[PDB]
Amino acid sequence: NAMLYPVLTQSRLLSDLSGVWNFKLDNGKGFEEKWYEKPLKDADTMPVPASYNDLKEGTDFRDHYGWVFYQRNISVPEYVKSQRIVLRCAAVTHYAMIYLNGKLICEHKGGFLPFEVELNDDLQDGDNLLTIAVNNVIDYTTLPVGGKANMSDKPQNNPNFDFFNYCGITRPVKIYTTPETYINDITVTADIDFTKEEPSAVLNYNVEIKKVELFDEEGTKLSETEGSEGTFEISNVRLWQPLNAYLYKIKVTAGQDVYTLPYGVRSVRVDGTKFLINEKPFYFKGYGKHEDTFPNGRGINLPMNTKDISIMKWQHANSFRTSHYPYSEEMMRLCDEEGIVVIDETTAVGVNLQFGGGANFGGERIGTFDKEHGVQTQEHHKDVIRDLISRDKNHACVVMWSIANEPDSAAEGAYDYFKPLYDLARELDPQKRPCTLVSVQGTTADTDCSSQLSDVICLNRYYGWYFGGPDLEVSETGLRKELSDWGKLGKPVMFTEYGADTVSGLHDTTSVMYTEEYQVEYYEMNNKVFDEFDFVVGEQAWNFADFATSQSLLRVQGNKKGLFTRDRKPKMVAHYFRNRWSAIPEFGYKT
Amino acid sequence: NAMLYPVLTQSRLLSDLSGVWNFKLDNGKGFEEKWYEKPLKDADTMPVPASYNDLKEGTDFRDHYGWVFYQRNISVPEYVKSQRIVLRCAAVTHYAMIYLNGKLICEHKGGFLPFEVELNDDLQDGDNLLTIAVNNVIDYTTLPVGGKANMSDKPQNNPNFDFFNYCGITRPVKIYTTPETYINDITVTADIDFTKEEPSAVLNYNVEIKKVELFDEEGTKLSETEGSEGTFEISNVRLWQPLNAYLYKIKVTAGQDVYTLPYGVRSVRVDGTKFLINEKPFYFKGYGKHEDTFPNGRGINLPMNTKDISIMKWQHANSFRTSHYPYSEEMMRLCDEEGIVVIDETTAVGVNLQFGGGANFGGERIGTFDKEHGVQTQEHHKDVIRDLISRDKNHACVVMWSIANEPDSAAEGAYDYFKPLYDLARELDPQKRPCTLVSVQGTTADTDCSSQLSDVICLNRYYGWYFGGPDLEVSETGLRKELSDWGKLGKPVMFTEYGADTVSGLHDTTSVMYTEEYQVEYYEMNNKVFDEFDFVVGEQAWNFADFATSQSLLRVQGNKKGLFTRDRKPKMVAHYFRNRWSAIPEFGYKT
Amino acid sequence: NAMLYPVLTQSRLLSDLSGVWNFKLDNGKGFEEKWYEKPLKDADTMPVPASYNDLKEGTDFRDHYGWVFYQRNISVPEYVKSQRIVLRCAAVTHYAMIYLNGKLICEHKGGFLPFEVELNDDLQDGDNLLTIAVNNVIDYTTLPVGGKANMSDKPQNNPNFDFFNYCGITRPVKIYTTPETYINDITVTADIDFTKEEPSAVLNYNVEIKKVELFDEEGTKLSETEGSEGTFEISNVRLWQPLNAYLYKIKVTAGQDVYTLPYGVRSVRVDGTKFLINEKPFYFKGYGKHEDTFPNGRGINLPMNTKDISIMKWQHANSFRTSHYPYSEEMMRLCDEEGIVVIDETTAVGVNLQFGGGANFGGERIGTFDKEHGVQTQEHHKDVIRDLISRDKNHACVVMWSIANEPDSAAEGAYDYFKPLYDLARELDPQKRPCTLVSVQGTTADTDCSSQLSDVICLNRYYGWYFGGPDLEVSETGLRKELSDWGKLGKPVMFTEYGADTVSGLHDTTSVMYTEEYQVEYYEMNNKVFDEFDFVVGEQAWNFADFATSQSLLRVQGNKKGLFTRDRKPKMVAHYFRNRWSAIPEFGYKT
Ligand SMILES: O=C(O)[C@H]1O[C@@H](N2CCN(C3=Nc4ccccc4Sc4ccccc43)CC2)[C@H](O)[C@@H](O)[C@@H]1O
Ligand SMILES: O=C(O)[C@H]1O[C@@H](N2CCN(C3=Nc4ccccc4Sc4ccccc43)CC2)[C@H](O)[C@@H](O)[C@@H]1O
Ligand SMILES: O=C(O)[C@H]1O[C@@H](N2CCN(C3=Nc4ccccc4Sc4ccccc43)CC2)[C@H](O)[C@@H](O)[C@@H]1O
Repeated sequence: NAMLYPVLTQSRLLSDLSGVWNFKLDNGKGFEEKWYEKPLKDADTMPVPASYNDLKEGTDFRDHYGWVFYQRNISVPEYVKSQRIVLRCAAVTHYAMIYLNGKLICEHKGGFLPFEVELNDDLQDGDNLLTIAVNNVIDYTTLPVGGKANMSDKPQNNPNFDFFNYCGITRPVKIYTTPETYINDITVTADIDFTKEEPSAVLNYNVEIKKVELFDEEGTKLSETEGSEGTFEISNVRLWQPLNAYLYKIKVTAGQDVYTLPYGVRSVRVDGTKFLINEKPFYFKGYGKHEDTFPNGRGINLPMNTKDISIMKWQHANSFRTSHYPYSEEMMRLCDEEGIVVIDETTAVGVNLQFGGGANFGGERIGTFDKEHGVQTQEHHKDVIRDLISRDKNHACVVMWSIANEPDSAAEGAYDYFKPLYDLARELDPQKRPCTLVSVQGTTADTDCSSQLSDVICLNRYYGWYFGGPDLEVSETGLRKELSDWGKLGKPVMFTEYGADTVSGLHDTTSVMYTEEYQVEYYEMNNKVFDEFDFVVGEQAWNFADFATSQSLLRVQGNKKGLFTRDRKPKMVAHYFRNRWSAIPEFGYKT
Repeated sequence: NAMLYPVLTQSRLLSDLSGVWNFKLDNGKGFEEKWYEKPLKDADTMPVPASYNDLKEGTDFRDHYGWVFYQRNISVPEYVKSQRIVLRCAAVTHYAMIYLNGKLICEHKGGFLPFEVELNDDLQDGDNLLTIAVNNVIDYTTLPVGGKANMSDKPQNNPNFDFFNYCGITRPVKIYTTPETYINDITVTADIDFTKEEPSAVLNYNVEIKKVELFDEEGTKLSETEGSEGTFEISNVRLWQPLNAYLYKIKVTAGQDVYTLPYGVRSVRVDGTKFLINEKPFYFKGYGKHEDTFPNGRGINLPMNTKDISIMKWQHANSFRTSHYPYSEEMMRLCDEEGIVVIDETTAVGVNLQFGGGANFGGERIGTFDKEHGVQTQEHHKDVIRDLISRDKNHACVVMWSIANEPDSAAEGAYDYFKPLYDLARELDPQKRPCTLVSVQGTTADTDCSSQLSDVICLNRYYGWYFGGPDLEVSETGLRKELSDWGKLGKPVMFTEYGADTVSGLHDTTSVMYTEEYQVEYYEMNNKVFDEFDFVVGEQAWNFADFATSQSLLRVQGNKKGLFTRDRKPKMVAHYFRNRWSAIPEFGYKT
Repeated sequence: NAMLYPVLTQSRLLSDLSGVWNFKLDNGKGFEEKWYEKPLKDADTMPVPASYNDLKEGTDFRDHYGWVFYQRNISVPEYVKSQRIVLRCAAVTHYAMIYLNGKLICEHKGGFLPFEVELNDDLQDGDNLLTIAVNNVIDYTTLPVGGKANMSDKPQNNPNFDFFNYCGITRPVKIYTTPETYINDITVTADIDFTKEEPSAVLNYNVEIKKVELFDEEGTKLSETEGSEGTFEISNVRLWQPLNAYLYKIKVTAGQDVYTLPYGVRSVRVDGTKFLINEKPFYFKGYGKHEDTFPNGRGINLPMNTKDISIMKWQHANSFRTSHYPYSEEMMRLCDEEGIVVIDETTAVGVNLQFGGGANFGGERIGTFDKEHGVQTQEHHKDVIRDLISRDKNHACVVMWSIANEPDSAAEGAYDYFKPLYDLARELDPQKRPCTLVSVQGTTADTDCSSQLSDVICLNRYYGWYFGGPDLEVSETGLRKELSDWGKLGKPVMFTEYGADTVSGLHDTTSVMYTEEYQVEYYEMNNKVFDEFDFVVGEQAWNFADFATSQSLLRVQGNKKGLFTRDRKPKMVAHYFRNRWSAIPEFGYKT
């Protein structure tokens, strides 16, 4: 349910278990021989946190099918078993199974959101053998979704999505402590009064448990209130803004336990064809990104996180989307301090069995939401919407939720699949932030169950690449026509993906596809049409940087639609966008 | 003096402070306004650990001169002030100044070796403001050495060495605990009896403090001895080998404190023209490397550390040198588990004022060891040899010490400068491992104070690049002649650097410098001559991968002598070496 | 003396001998064995026209020293010996020696200008063995100048200039015919009357020999005059313009011989700080180029010539300079039709013994114009100014003459060396077009013998590369100061070279030298200062495209200062200039 970001507290420790662990690829005989009971024989080395896929050589290791075993000796002091000892796994991709001294203690499905387990009971005295087994198999029951081919009898994951299936202990595995009665969750909303020309705010609060002090940026304490629930009143409040963050601090002392949380006071609501942040008409400038670096894979990369942010501010972007899964907690906290607008997105990519040849049962092609042969994820999909919104509910950076990336949202079953999730999203988000789903090419205003369920229309369109390339003038005609029609909903339309594979170094004065000149022309065509429609409130390119995918004829050593290379070096287009975004403000570009 | 690697212990905590800290570049008014007393106003963000140089945009930030301020709120629990609270800085580059709540508590010179401070006294109750200031200025008093030009009035570091002056909190800043009477140091040597065809060993031990148990790889406990000093006897001992490591474990319980250490039992001594590991004739296959990745700078990179090791084993290398500074503790422990031969090297690069135009006092060119105007580092140089050997004395991977890289070792003052350091190196190394210094081009057997002080001759030669390029046949003649002469010392000769700048992607059937074909021909010429001399016991290419340097006409976006690119992608030469090293064994290549 | 471009004529044939000839590298015994008498034994193949250097593999072939032998069987019909049979060598680099059936018939020094020989006498009946020997040795007697090192006993050319010493039959070797009394030369000037708002012109003419008809573009015949000398009067004349050429045709029928010549009527004179084409204030937009393509070397490349022109018009350039030698006749005729302003430049590069360490006779460093040990080229230098101006005197494209590229023009002897050449240049150019010399970095207004001899000041400056790089702000200060001072001559100043080596593909958001971002910043800095001075009338970047040079540490597989790669693919800077030159007109940018 509730996962608070572990951070050093007068009440709580925090011991990062990150390092080189023992590691062994599982064969068929891994569990049969209960490798978790005894130290791993003939073991290899593996850093944690990290995707393991690129950290050893050979295709058989990169493309491994199934389980791997991590193992590390753990040891707490007796003088601290007094407090309760929690194990927090920031993320294990995809499915984890945690053993201690040989006994199962936790299982988790879902490889991109945190989970924890309590250790006091089975935590012995001395060096205990911690073993985490990680499974990477994807299918019709996982988010993301594994298919049966590219989007031999040798078992083989086949992603129904266009990124590499990086797995392992993606994010840090820490340990922290907690008074036996402790702060378990905290929720903070903000009603802002833009009536006073010098606006002020009142901050609802509540603390779940099983004394509240407010400070400003510099540590200036300002007010205090007692108890579980209550309120705060701030006048001349410093509003969190895009590219101009301000974080108040919040100290919740309750019993022998105290936790601090940064918070930004910020308004967001949609109003006709206008996305309004602090009651001003916003325009998204940014991109769809990945957690993808070398050689960490999906592994958390704090230096790259900061370098990416620096490149955004250098480029005059203001937002990105957590395509196609929730990002690290550290990244979220970082865009809080840095003032980056996030579109927080779930792991629900590949809910769409039209990709490739799909799957044919009884010779008949199976539809996405066929209830016997199609996707079997809505239960898991709901837990994801639950854990995600619980984890990130307080981040001022989060301005909206993306429930799915390119689902078969114009097919039979789609509305009935997505309605309970949209409902759960608006039910659980204390700030009632707008929800959306990113619509695959092919859908229309009429046919897209997004046209009703979603507060904002988010399109992934590829006119001038997949559709119309290399003829950019013909493709522009296509883009205007489809874009016009979307205006008939009187909702905000924004593009969450559009791009063109571009191999850094390829050029021609008379451009062809894959060259840097073509990439720039492609975006000039699209951006020209975007500017013609005052209900278009955002442009986010795909992708921020080149990233790794499964191999196919259509993937030139990964996805090459980045504006920057995988090591964040600009392509010519990166300087095109920097110059365009320099003349487009965060607020009032449309009005 | 003694720095043991902090790791979770039944007796000791370990709380990694790594994360995004507050950060501010210092102007002239930083200390005058005592920024350490109050939280940093108008502050920026910066991950730790990491070099800060590449993590924000703009030359003024990359090329910053002077101080920067890191700042993080810290907080321990009262239920633990019982134990002593230590702050361990794995490395701060170059000069650190640690404040707590506004009061100085530690200073350190030397940016590549660990130091600690005790916190109990000034560690208050609640959230304490931790501030670390970092200085990057280099000169004639620092190791490495800063010069006065490339190797305006605007203050400017000018490295007297060919890598970029990456600074910041390079390595992790952790906190661990310790019973008020604790294990402060541990030393373990090994006398091995190769008389028994099934060799066995006795392991001297000693514990400095202010119960010893032995286990094997799997945790099998084998023996026990009590007290500070003592011994162990192992028969049919499993010897740590190159590319075939075996680590025993060692559990030292003393009082309420217990620490475990991995140890590999291994022999090393030189014998005429033979470098002998476990009394067998070794041959170094590997490279000189850097701690250099993007965007971490010199910052510790555990995933790359493991990926590098995988590439070595893939390439059939067996060794590298910590050019030109001690590497992270984690890396050292890793080559212990992985069986990689290390040449542990100090920060003593640029002890050589002949680089560039040098410096001219009174119009006369200043010699390196001029006692009034030359280098002023021998005092610091000794502390480095002290801290380094103390830190890494137990690593089986360490096979030798490099006291300096390319000092002016054929100049007046050189012997008198290096003798006390060589002496201190052999005095302090409990295993009496061979010592050397890496000799710059130009020195001869006759003129090099290395010919007497050093157990092994380590050459950085560039015949076919700087010297003779592009004429490889003329250059080969030069290399044979100089290499012949070195054979007259009857000592082991090995090359620690040789290479050719190569821009990945450049090619010609008829090669020119900077192409991949030239790089391969260059190494074919050199390697041919190396094979002609049975006293040559090692080949280590410069460099393992492309890395960043200061800008100059001669540096094509860094140093391009890597066999791999900065993101570890092979150049054609990498496959040349893989194929050559496949047919060269670790032992008996020479005999 | 006079070389008219051979073209099919009712009076004259033209048989192109271009093809695969026999070819043999000369060893020491080539002439001793009179290989020219008998067909080449053990011969190789070689296309003509072409530089031979890159057309076979191996450094010994590329870096060959001395002579090579071309050989082709020739054969004319008897029914045509009636007319006189001429052999025209468009260019042989450097020194040629033409044999026929074994007998010497011609010698030529100078590898970039046409020469001919008459064949009737020694032209037998049947298949005659034509043999051309080509020498590539350069030294203090050749233009360009060969030095004694980079700018073993094994003989070796060492260019005193920064391009590769490509040699062979660079340009076509044709045969044409001629009535025994024939048109040998033609000269046409134009006095233009800009008094009439609808300007008109009178065209002086003269024909040297040993009927004149005028047509317009479409073949419209307009007027006629008889005899050797005479005149033409044209009203409402269509003026040849930059980027808007108009070529009249001219049919000179004299006896049994008739030749046609295209001509553009165009005015050029300098007036204070103004370069005036057709009495309007011109501004050069373009570059310094090379005749350099793969694999032709310096060999003529008509398709690239046209592709280059297309790229100029695409980029909005209007001019280039024939750095550093006269280009092909075909190229000149092409910029006539295309309206490209040419700066016609001689082979006089490397008249400057300060490059490198120079040469030291008697231990004393030899000055450039030292009359016993220095350059010995002024005699040859005059013949070059003679042949060049004779060849290209009628090309409307030629707007100016460059007598030398970067001579030691601020040294003792310089004025006395250049005065007789400047004089000869103005004496021989019927149109009295302005003359200049391109000034190496280091010279000033005061010290440059160009400040007096030259009508226009042409600078090769590298502030922000060689001088000041990577500090572009410091370098800009330097450039303004030197540029200011040049304004004190009240003459037109233009830059004929400025640039920065840039390896296509290298990038950083925070730029370093050799990246594409640095190249663009470099030109932004320079171009900013150029715009501050209304006496600056031209910007020509070095270079149009990457080109081949001798190997050295400072040459990353050739010269990388091109805006385009060697295969004419744009670097990012090419699009920077295209966008800047789009807003700068050909006329009136300054006024
Ligand atoms: O274009 C992109 O790279 C991004 O856009 C979207 N895909 C969704 C699917 N479709 C096409 N893609 C793929 C993807 C993987 C392998 C092969 C293809 S063949 C193809 C052929 C014609 C038209 C379309 C496709 C559109 C692109 C995803 O949301 C995002 O994951 C992906 O990265
Ligand atoms: O060649 C390498 O890249 C490595 O080898 C060694 N240097 C030592 C010095 N010298 C030359 N170098 C440099 C280095 C930096 C800037 C400029 C130069 S100009 C030069 C010109 C002619 C001969 C030699 C040089 C040899 C190389 C160092 O030990 C190691 O730090 C360095 O990385
Ligand atoms: O920069 C360019 O590439 C062009 O500009 C001009 N040279 C003239 C000489 N000098 C430098 N050059 C060279 C050239 C060849 C080899 C090595 C060098 S080291 C150097 C070091 C510091 C300052 C200058 C130089 C200026 C550049 C020529 O006119 C043109 O031939 C050449 O191509």
